[PDB]
Amino acid sequence: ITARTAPAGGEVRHLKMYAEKLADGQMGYGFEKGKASVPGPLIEVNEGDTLHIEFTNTMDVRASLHVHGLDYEISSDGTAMNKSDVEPGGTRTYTWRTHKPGRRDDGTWRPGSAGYWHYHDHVVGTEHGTGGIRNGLYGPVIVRRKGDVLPDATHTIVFNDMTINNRKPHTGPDFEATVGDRVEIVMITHGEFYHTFHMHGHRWADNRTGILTGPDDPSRVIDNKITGPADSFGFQIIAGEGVGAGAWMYHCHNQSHSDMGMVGLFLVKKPDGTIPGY
Amino acid sequence: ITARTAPAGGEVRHLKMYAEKLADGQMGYGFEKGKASVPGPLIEVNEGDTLHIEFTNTMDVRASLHVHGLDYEISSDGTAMNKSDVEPGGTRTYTWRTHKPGRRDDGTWRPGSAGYWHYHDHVVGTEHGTGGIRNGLYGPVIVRRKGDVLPDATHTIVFNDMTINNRKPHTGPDFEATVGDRVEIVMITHGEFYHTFHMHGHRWADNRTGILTGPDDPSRVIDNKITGPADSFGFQIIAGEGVGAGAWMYHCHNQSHSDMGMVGLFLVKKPDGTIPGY
Amino acid sequence: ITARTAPAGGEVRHLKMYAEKLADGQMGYGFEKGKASVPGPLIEVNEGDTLHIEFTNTMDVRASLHVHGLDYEISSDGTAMNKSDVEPGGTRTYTWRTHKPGRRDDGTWRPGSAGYWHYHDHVVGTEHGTGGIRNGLYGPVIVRRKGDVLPDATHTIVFNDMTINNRKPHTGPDFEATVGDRVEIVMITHGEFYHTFHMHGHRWADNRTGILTGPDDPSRVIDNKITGPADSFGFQIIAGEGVGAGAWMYHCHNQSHSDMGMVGLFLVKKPDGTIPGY
Ligand SMILES: [Cu+2]
Ligand SMILES: [Cu+2]
Ligand SMILES: [Cu+2]
Ligand SMILES: [Cu+2]
Ligand SMILES: [Cu+2]
Ligand SMILES: [Cu+2]
Ligand SMILES: [Cu+2]
Ligand SMILES: [Cu+2]
Ligand SMILES: [Cu+2]
Ligand SMILES: [Cu+2]
Ligand SMILES: [Cu+2]
Ligand SMILES: [Cu+2]
Ligand SMILES: [O-]
Ligand SMILES: [O-]
Ligand SMILES: [O-]
Repeated sequence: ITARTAPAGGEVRHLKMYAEKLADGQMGYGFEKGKASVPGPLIEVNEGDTLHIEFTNTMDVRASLHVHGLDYEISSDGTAMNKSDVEPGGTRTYTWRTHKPGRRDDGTWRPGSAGYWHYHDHVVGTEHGTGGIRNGLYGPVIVRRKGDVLPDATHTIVFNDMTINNRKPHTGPDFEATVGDRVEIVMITHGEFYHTFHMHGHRWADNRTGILTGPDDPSRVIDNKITGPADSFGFQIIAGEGVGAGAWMYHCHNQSHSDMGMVGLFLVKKPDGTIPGY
Repeated sequence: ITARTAPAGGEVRHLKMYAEKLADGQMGYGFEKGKASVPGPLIEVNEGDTLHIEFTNTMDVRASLHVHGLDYEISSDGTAMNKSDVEPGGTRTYTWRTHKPGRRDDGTWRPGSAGYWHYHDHVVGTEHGTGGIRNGLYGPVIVRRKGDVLPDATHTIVFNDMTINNRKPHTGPDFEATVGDRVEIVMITHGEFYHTFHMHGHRWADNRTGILTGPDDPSRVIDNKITGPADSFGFQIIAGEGVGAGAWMYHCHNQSHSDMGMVGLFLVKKPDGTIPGY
Repeated sequence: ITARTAPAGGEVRHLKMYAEKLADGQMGYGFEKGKASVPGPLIEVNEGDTLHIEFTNTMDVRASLHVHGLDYEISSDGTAMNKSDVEPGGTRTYTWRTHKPGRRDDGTWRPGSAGYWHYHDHVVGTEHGTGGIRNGLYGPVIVRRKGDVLPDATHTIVFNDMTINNRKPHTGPDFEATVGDRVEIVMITHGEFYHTFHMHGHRWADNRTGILTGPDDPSRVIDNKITGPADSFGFQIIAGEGVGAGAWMYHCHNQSHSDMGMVGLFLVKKPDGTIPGY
């Protein structure tokens, strides 16, 4: 493999993160005060890293940080129950650990942390973060296993209730690549609805990484993936591979939902920068 | 493997296809004028084939042909956007290509086109084909990989909203096999609801082919599969294997939906043609 | 592998089961009169066993026993249609067989019975057991393959409409383990809704067993699984592995559904019996 690939992990990474009410009513995470996004920033680590997140709640309401998939002690699951949210103005230090796979003493095989995970609020609105997740307190987390191929870029599509990334219907987001780019999608669903994520012209493998190890990988290859609240998958595609450049739609294939605007564009450009048609 | 298996692909195939309003209000595809069906005809090819479809719209409205999974350029994705539908009376030539798997130059592994796919309209009713798909403009596409086991017969069950194959509730379809037949099911969902497809007395592997490579295939074996709009999967079973002949129901296991009528019969006969019970 | 593992099967097992109206209006299955439970008792067998269930309906209404996944002749599919339910006061003898995987004469590979399955009523309320299932006529079935790891304990969570195990919202069930226990979960959905089962602090493999065979298993590793009516999966976890003890929430991650009360606790204790927090 002469493509770039992930290194063995085991570093202790530190991070500042803020919850911030946005002028428009929404709430978002950010790494800097006043640079909050919906989705929140992508956090990426290698199997075996440890992440110390110094989380500061700049909001007038309790708020928390709860993560999927990664190892965390109960002090860091970010629930009101476990005395683990953060009161307004407060600052708490969450710790996410990750681990590689390997045999346990009993001879069984321990799964690693690798995957396409995500984080979100667990206290705003309700004791399950329905308000926070609605207002935009979610973001993607990627844990790489030593060897995973690394992309040219990662984009995060989040189906949150009837929106993509908390955007007005029929407003994307759109994305751009050039034919041949290795594009990584992190696809997260939040809210109370079920969806099917469809991408024109492209397909991935329905497994951990969206990529086939080689000729023996039995994983189904799909281009429509059903998805429900707190589901998260990811994949990599070669932009326009086998199909050329174009304005390739992605959308929820639920007919009412795409009709109601859950649609974006994967704009794959010719090397001259043009998109055929469009 | 003394069963029949798919040959290596690489042919160029031509096809005439028609969209047509049916006397009863629906719309269907067909290979011949006046011989249209809902679901539309099955297109089946081998990885590496190329398919040229001379599509002719015999309807008074714009209509298109959009396919999943297969390689196609943006001129053949059948969206209004990409100037790719077909106006009434018009005739466009869509091209779908397919490719085998193999190593890329970066050493990664490119997935092949093989799968259980489908094609449907993308412009009738809405810019997402909500009307076409509701009326019947959908059909199955099978792409086989060299060596795939070939069935004795394929059948197509489509859960389109609260119907099976656009049939009035509580009216099938029913299918027939003799015990021991290798039956292939192609299972497509369309519309705005989510379903679970259940078959009595039979089970398959939740992977690309519904069939386990052999002793090492980790794929889960299931008899109930959740399924959302534009989801498509397929499998093969041995009719009555281990259970003998009978009127074996298949249905959406959603309790309200099977109540409202999404039920059919897999009628597996003894050699004498009789169904125990029934 | 120095953990306990399932033996090769092939025994002929016998069983008495009862359907029982419960004082509070529900219906339950049991192994003894007056000892019925919702969910019903867990039947567990090895690939190759045969199970003869002497089912006795003690209710004023027709009721049946229909099983997923296992081999059964149409005489024992428990549908009104195939004259296979049981009249009030009646006693039928259902038979479920299971088989191991192996090569067929055509050289294809026949799947084994192994899996996380379930049984439920098929005639109470409607011709599809909608009333039976609503009232609690469902229970889990585990078919083990020779070699499967055996757990320290199994627990069954059933999402039946807006309830867990037919319990009043916000009332568990809760379970307890001690850090390090090998806990098996059998997860079944019933009714008319779709769900996502999430579990704090833990993760399993989305395959047949929830466990990775070793370093080549491509199976996604998840902590949130979408689940529809009559869907059934299972897994094992090491209680608090990598995360220590705590009141570990599990719930439907559907924001409205967990809000409405589909929540339980996985109470993982230290040897003290103490739960940090709680
Ligand atoms: Cu939670
Ligand atoms: Cu949707
Ligand atoms: Cu498409
Ligand atoms: Cu969550
Ligand atoms: Cu589309
Ligand atoms: Cu349904
Ligand atoms: Cu069944
Ligand atoms: Cu489509
Ligand atoms: Cu049934
Ligand atoms: Cu739910
Ligand atoms: Cu969680
Ligand atoms: Cu069932
Ligand atoms: O589509
Ligand atoms: O069933
Ligand atoms: O959560």
